[PDB]
Amino acid sequence: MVVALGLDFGTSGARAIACDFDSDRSVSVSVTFPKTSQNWPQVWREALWQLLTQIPADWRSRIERIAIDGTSGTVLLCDREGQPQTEPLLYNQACPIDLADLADWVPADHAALSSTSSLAKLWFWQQQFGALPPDWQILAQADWLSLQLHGCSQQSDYHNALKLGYSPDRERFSKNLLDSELGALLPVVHEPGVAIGPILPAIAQEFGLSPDCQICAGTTDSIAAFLASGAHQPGEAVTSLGSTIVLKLLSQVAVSDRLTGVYSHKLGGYWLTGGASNCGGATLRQFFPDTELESLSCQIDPTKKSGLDYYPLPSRGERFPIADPDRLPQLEPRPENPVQFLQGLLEGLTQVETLGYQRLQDLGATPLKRIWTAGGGAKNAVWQQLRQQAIGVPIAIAPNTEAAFGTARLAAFGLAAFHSA
Ligand SMILES: O=C(CO)[C@H](O)[C@H](O)CO
Ligand SMILES: O=C(CO)[C@H](O)[C@H](O)CO
Repeated sequence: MVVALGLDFGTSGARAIACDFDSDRSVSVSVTFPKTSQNWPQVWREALWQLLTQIPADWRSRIERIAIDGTSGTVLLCDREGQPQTEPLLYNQACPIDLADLADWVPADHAALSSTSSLAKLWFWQQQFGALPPDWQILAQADWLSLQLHGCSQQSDYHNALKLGYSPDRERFSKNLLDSELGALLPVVHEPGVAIGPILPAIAQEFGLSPDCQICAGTTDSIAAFLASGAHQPGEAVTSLGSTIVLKLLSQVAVSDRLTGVYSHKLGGYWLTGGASNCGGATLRQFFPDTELESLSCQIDPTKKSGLDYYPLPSRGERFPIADPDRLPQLEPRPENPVQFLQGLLEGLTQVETLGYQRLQDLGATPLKRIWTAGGGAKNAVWQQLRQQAIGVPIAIAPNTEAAFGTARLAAFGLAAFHSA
């Protein structure tokens, strides 16, 4: 019944989606980020006000809850007032630090043990600033942007906080990390979806929002994209068939594998696990454009195996399901008819998804029940036939894939659906 606002801040831009879930009606507005900037916080915040502005007044007067998802790993170093004291470290930027320095702050093989993690970037900043002031704070993109709305400093969610060192399984930072030099900069971690506080009165009156509107705890954009699908039962999974095949499986058990980068986000009483293969649509685009890809797909009969057996790597190295930094793209033997060649490629990608989900299950995750598909290859029915014959479960196109929609659902209902009974 709630009318909720989902704010999505991703890699290339930002999208706002407001939904009346009672009548199931929505409105969506967009803003495109520059290719690069000199003041990214300014870009993000201006994008925030711009998004709020593009939303109709009749909608804004009825928004009761707001949630924000941001890119994972994009952090900001700020004072007490939330003002950036240096350039933000982006999601894709790595830091040349020694992970052994973070050994006594998180358990072994923790997800925060990565050169691109928020914790590694915090330690990074600590190195060049020498001594970070105790009254300062580190804030993920979503954290900072929501801070622009509710004004409560040092507030984050246990999705963004995971790679900062948070342990969602025991729902805490280690006492070693809390009593460390970085502990004073750490945020208070809440569950994604819960109310942090009311919206700032000035902001509410300025943008014609209700002064009783609640600003909720945020999440990451990939998780929000998963939330867009609506899947909330263990064994349900979302497959993203984009440039790279990305699997996300909902399970009752947290599974992990550091060699393949597999970890688990907490999701209510459940866990969202998954992985990412280097194979994907990019390998297909190496041979055919999209139009030719379709033109050939319409001639493929998935019932009869091509006989070919490819591993559709586009380049050097494979992460998931099996880790091999020196594995070759096996796109041989390439045959006569490009139709059966494309069929072979599709069979390869199919095997990638299959081995992926089966491997996820083998690590202890809840057995697969069904697949919701997103990305460019989602509409490919032949590919879907190969997949749904190889996996063993029903496969359908995800009703919604927009991160902003999943974030709007996060604002409206939180993670309440992700519990036993
Ligand atoms: O750049 C992005 C990733 O898609 C943002 O989510 C933006 O909303 C674009 O739609
Ligand atoms: O948040 C991120 C973690 O790599 C990326 O920006 C990506 O957009 C995820 O969907």
